[PDB]
Amino acid sequence: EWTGDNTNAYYSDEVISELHVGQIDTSPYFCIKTVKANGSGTPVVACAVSKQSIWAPSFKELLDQARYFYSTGQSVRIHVQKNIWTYPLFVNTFSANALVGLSSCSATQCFGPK
Amino acid sequence: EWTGDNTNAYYSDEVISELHVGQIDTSPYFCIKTVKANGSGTPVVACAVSKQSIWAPSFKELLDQARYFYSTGQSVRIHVQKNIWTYPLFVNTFSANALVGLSSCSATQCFGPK
Amino acid sequence: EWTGDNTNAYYSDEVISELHVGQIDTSPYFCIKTVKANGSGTPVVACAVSKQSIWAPSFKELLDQARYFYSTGQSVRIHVQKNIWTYPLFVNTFSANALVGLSSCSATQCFGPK
Amino acid sequence: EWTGDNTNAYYSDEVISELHVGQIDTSPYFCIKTVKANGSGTPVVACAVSKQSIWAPSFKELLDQARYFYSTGQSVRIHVQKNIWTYPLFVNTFSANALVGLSSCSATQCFGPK
Amino acid sequence: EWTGDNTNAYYSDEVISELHVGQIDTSPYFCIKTVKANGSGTPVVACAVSKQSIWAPSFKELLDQARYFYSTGQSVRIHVQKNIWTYPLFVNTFSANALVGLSSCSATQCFGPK
Ligand SMILES: CC(=O)N[C@@H]1[C@@H](O)[C@H](O[C@@H]2O[C@H](CO[C@]3(C(=O)O)C[C@H](O)[C@@H](NC(C)=O)[C@H]([C@H](O)[C@H](O)CO)O3)[C@H](O)[C@H](O)[C@H]2O)[C@@H](CO)O[C@H]1O
Ligand SMILES: CC(=O)N[C@@H]1[C@@H](O)[C@H](O[C@@H]2O[C@H](CO[C@]3(C(=O)O)C[C@H](O)[C@@H](NC(C)=O)[C@H]([C@H](O)[C@H](O)CO)O3)[C@H](O)[C@H](O)[C@H]2O)[C@@H](CO)O[C@H]1O
Ligand SMILES: CC(=O)N[C@@H]1[C@@H](O)[C@H](O[C@@H]2O[C@H](CO[C@]3(C(=O)O)C[C@H](O)[C@@H](NC(C)=O)[C@H]([C@H](O)[C@H](O)CO)O3)[C@H](O)[C@H](O)[C@H]2O)[C@@H](CO)O[C@H]1O
Repeated sequence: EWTGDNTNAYYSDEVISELHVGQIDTSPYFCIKTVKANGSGTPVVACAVSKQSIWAPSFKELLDQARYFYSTGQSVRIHVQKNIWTYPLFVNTFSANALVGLSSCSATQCFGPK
Repeated sequence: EWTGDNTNAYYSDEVISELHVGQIDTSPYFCIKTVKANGSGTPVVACAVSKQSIWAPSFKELLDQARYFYSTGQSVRIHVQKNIWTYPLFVNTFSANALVGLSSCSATQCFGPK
Repeated sequence: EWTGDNTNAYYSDEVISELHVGQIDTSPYFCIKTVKANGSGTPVVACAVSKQSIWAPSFKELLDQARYFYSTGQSVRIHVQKNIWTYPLFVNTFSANALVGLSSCSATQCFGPK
Repeated sequence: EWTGDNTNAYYSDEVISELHVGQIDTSPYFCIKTVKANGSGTPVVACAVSKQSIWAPSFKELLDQARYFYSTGQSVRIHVQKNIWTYPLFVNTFSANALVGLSSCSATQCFGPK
Repeated sequence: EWTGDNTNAYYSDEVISELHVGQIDTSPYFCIKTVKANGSGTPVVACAVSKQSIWAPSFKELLDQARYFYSTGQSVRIHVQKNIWTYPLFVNTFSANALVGLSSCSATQCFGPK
């Protein structure tokens, strides 16, 4: 598996606008909300859950990087895999998207799988 | 268990106003005090104890997130579970509330369960 | 044991004015020097030593917390246990106090045991 | 092996201009893009993969250092080992360069092997 | 062993002016360069290697503290042990000094062994 698999989805020119940390079924987790930097479109919500899903190994790296990009407010590309979380109240509050990568979008293009 | 269980309690539009770190019964712990962003009402005190309670797995994530939100002073929703800690002098000093989640808040909503 | 045990000592409204990191007898350690925000009294010195004393579990907290309060210069309550370190040259340079807790302060109180 | 081996390659006076975090084959990874501080030449891309290559042990140290230099915009020397990564879609997105060191640069000389 | 042993060497009123991270013989390492705050004298270079020397246990604490004092530019006392590293190309690039301690310095004194 790879962040850049064509079976994943991504959204460019986004800003991380909200951050939540909690625990579910023995696992610390976090969720982020992102919105287009220019104010268009619909928010993207994605979560990472420790020790859950194939993306578990990168939980700490993604939490650290989400915090970093949240603090700068810079434009980013957010990479997700859809339909991963199944806990129904959790999905309704947040989403079923697993967070699988984060890329800066400084220069003339976003720096990540395209 | 989940941060968002309705048997937990939460308080919206708060700011983390105080932070304490210590040790009890061989466990590092920390506590936070929050107040309404507008200054009204009564403070909320909540603690996390590293190897105690069902929320022990999230100790480091919550410590790191509390420190971040304390440093920015931004508005948050604090999620707690009541009546968890029972060390008598500890409860007098702080509270019996376990910290179980932290959500960033905009002017109109908070990014977390309600 | 507890940070708040009445057999420990504490000093309120102090500023962490100096910070030192080293190693002794296989253990990383750090020490801090604190002074009253108003300049009265005499400075307090306390150290935490990795894998040494009953307070060893909280070494990495405390170190991270001391660094933060050192960086802001804010007024804190420092909690110590006296007469813990016995290495004579070390005590002469620093002190025998073990650092056991750190609490932020407001204009009227500090957020910690007293 | 050593960062400074003459079988590695290095580029002086570069600014870290992009950062990406993801996962591949159960391993967190990150990539950076750097450009000459004066704008000349072509960008350097290098990645570190936490579970892969002889450089795996330094993954966290390099990620933390890359994040710091990215945040300051200071000029650095980037040390790489060429032709390490082999997944074609990964190499085409990023590069085959393994990141093996990062050095600050004085106004006249970079602080690392050359 | 102790940072403050008189068989170690120290240098007061220095500023950490350069920072390098790399890997050697499966071990992450870092090096710093320091110069007198007042611009006089000869620079001091010292390194820490995660898996090597009697000072290995303090690698992470010294890395974090070196990064902190590097970021603030404040004046420090650097404590080293001479003639530790032996790989000739490494020593020629950097030095044989092992980093064994870092102390903050006021105008009058430094908070560390002397
Ligand atoms: C690829 C596609 O579905 N539609 C094409 C447009 O995307 C494209 O117009 C450009 O769109 C750019 C944004 O492209 C992405 C992105 O954010 O990187 C590509 C993503 O694959 C896509 N993600 C998903 C799940 O579909 C994503 C998403 O649709 C939006 O982000 C949601 O708001 O868009 C960018 O905005 C360019 O400025 C814009 O020109 C063109 C190709 O040139 O044709 C469309 O069919
Ligand atoms: C064919 C050839 O060998 N050409 C070289 C010169 O073009 C070049 O000129 C000097 O370059 C200096 C910078 O030196 C490095 C550096 O960045 O530190 C040395 C690196 O080994 C090299 N990296 C490689 C080959 O992978 C790197 C790179 O080649 C470019 O210079 C940077 O994009 O340059 C410095 O800028 C001087 O001002 C300049 O005169 C040097 C560099 O090797 O010597 C010739 O070999
Ligand atoms: C040739 C010689 O050794 N001269 C000595 C003087 O440098 C010195 O004068 C005072 O030095 C003060 C700084 O003292 C230290 C320091 O940095 O804390 C003491 C250290 O032990 C020494 N470290 C060594 C030798 O490894 C260190 C070092 O020499 C300098 O930092 C290098 O620049 O100096 C301070 O600068 C005073 O302003 C000055 O009066 C004294 C004591 O060393 O007499 C001579 O021995």
